[PDB]
Amino acid sequence: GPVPSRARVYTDVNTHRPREYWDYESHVVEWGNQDDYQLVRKLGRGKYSEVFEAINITNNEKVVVKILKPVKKKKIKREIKILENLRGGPNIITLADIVKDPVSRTPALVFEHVNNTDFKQLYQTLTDYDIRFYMYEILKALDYCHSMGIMHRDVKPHNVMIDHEHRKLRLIDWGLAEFYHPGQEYNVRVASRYFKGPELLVDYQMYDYSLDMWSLGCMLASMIFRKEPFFHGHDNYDQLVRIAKVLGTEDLYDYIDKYNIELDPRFNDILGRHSRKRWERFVHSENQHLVSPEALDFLDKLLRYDHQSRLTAREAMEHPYFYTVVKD
Ligand SMILES: N#C/C(=C\c1ccc(O)c([N+](=O)[O-])c1)C(=O)Nc1nnc(Br)s1
Repeated sequence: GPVPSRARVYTDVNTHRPREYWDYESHVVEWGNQDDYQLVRKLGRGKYSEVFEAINITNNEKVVVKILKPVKKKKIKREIKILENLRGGPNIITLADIVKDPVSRTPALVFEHVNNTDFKQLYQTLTDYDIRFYMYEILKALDYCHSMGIMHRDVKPHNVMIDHEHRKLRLIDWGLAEFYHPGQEYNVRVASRYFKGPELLVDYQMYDYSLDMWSLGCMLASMIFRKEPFFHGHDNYDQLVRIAKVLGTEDLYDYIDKYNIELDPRFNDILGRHSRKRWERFVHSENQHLVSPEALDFLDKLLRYDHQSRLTAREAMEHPYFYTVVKD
């Protein structure tokens, strides 16, 4: 069978936390007053919720209301419990309230409002300094949730809110987040295609926080190289091929061999043989201002097939890539 894997950090966080911390199914939602919030405008719709700008009329503060679509009590309470567990952590979106929506017959999560800069505008305008700064801010959030026994499992630009005016960043949409329990097999149908780690694409279920670092590397690659998304697979199979055309097939085989994973035989006539490439080949005159030796080495250390070999969030924050970023 497949060789087991454990996280190299924060392995036992949920073991030594009380059961109530990770046993989200037993969590008792403390409900607020649904009439406290008047919806102002629909901000977006996902697979699992609709998101509204709202005013909390009790404090006259803008908030954001995420009305969940119907899905099972555990997945709702999973997100709720995780948000409550992480509340107050660096750059974690703050769950302010939970109300019962009377129309959807579902929970509505109330969050702090982040005046988020247009995502298109941000990718087009972020400087080298800004990318490092915000990467560091994301790493704070990721190290925090990882240190709290939680993997986000959906790290992607759309889940990173940035109020660029205040240089404020929030990691949002914890609806896919899970508690990391050593030895637990997880759903590999997480993350958006372009940010799925190799572990997901080869159906290796015993993954951990390091999944988020792959996704984070995909974001970093897309930013410094100005290629959105960086690994642009047409489906989950082509996604792995796109990755193998950069990281090479020999290390992909090393990876699946280490974990006694077998590729889907459908890869046999689409995968091919690929050398590992040097990151410099993605540098060109339109992205070179965003590229440095530090950027490439940092990216190189995030985008490993082997989830056990990627930088942890904490190690990532040690990287010389961030030496230039002003520390508060
Ligand atoms: N989407 C969104 C927003 C917040 C949010 C918070 C937690 C959360 O879990 C989710 N989620 O799941 O999609 C979303 C938001 O605040 N969007 C805005 N767009 N313009 C302005 Br101004 S705010």
